[PDB]
Amino acid sequence: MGPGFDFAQAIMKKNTVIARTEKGEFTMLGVYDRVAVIPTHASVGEIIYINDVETRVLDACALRDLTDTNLEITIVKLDRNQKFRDIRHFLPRCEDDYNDAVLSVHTSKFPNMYIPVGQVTNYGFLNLGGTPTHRILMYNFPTRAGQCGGVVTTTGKVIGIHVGGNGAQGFAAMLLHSYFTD
Ligand SMILES: NS(=O)(=O)c1ccc2ncsc2c1
Repeated sequence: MGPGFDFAQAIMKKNTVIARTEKGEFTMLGVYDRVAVIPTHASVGEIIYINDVETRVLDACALRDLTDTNLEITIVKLDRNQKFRDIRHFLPRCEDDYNDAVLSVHTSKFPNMYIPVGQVTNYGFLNLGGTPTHRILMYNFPTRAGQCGGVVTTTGKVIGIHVGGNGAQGFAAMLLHSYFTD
């Protein structure tokens, strides 16, 4: 309906797939080549399903910062026969706050779902299901089950992936350009 949903849609239509692990279905964001991200609580193994295709996991890394604290991002390299459109130029380089964010989800249940979550705060520390976690973004939408992996964008930037909620707020792990240098 506006430039926010326009950018969100462009990212969803080319750079997402439906990942399925032993812990169910997830919005998975493809970043470049065969490299994608998913919440660490997805518990990626040796094998994953991508758009309902048995796919070997060539590598999987659950990111932590240099304080040895969880970031709740798992970077996955997929044994896929096709490369993602490279979107690393849409990743912010620094931790920051944002206005007018959209949280975008695509599953079998929730296809083509776009939520205007509004103002985003650099929240920082969060105790996420008992795990100390850093670089958390917070927004004031009562998000729900099946929205995890959801992509958070602003007009111009892909800023994080949805990793949880407390019924009043939602929380995203930051995506930083430095995570995907090669
Ligand atoms: N993205 S936008 O805000 O410029 C916009 C608004 C209304 C509209 N109606 C049809 S196409 C279209 C685009």
